[PDB]
Amino acid sequence: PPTLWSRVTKFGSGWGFWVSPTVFITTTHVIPTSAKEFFGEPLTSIAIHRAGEFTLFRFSKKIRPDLTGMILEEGCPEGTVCSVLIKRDSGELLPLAVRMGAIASMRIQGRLVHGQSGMLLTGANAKGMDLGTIPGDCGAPYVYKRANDWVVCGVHAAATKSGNTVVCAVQA
Amino acid sequence: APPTLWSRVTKFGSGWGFWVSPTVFITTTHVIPTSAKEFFGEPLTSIAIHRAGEFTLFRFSKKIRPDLTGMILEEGCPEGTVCSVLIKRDSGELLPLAVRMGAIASMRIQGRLVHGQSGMLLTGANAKGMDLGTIPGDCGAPYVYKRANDWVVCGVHAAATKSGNTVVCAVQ
Ligand SMILES: CNCc1cccc(Cl)c1
Repeated sequence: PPTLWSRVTKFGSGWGFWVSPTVFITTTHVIPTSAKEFFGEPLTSIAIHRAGEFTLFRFSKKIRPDLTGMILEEGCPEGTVCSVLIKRDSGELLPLAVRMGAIASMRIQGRLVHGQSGMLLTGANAKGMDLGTIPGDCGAPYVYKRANDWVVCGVHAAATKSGNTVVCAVQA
Repeated sequence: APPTLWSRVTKFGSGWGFWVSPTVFITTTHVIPTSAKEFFGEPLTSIAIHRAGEFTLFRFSKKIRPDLTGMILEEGCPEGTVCSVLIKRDSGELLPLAVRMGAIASMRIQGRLVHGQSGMLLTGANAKGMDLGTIPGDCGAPYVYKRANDWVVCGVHAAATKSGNTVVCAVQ
């Protein structure tokens, strides 16, 4: 049985997530701007749907036939605790709990980012402990368990260097 | 978590243990093979075993791990401390699970009576199972945290509840 973690894939300047054998999601700003193929498939044959910082790829053949299709939703109810599935180039896996809030345009460092706001639940500092996000983590998925079903509801877009606030980019 | 801490995490019996120094190895009592008379090629004869419930410390009369520096072992940590549990999973994947620590507790978990420092996972809200939580093969994994300039070890993994949200650290 393939774990959720096998779906998290290094991509461009960050990461993305296999929803099904043909559907891959990522953060718009990590996608290469010079490319003729992705994952060995010509761009000719890839449908790209971009909505702000959320991008969905639909391939015309099965790239990951080992996977079953997962539920993808447009964000989650306010107050849902998601996990952000962060992979690091050390080989570390860092699932971090995030309390999700409203859809909003928020001021994060310099910039306006639109998506579902969240607050990390790992406490005061990261302190140099594995407890917060870094810039290279963009495109990591937000997931939660609902009855028996895993749900993916967006991708990591931005975070304040001051610890607390993250933005999850969502579909549509 | 730093490479030197992962280097100390050792496959042992039905779980793990942890090298505090070149001569001192800690583990959870229930993962030790019951018939074993030799450890790291040394007879029992040559080892000082200190057992307190589900905490076991092995002190060797020679240096088994001379590559290592001795580090600090404490008797649990203050309430509110966020620790990492250093868990190794199928394929050089490294899972430093975030846990908020609480009080010393006595519990009944699936007809075992367990005594140690309780904690709650900070990985997600319904953490049951291998992607966001602990599995029985994780017993003996160390609980560590960073204090100013230093890292500390403060116990080893002993148990988790049926729900997976509560864990117990065995302490010296
Ligand atoms: C059920 N939601 C989790 C949570 C996290 C942090 C604070 C509160 Cl009020 C609730």
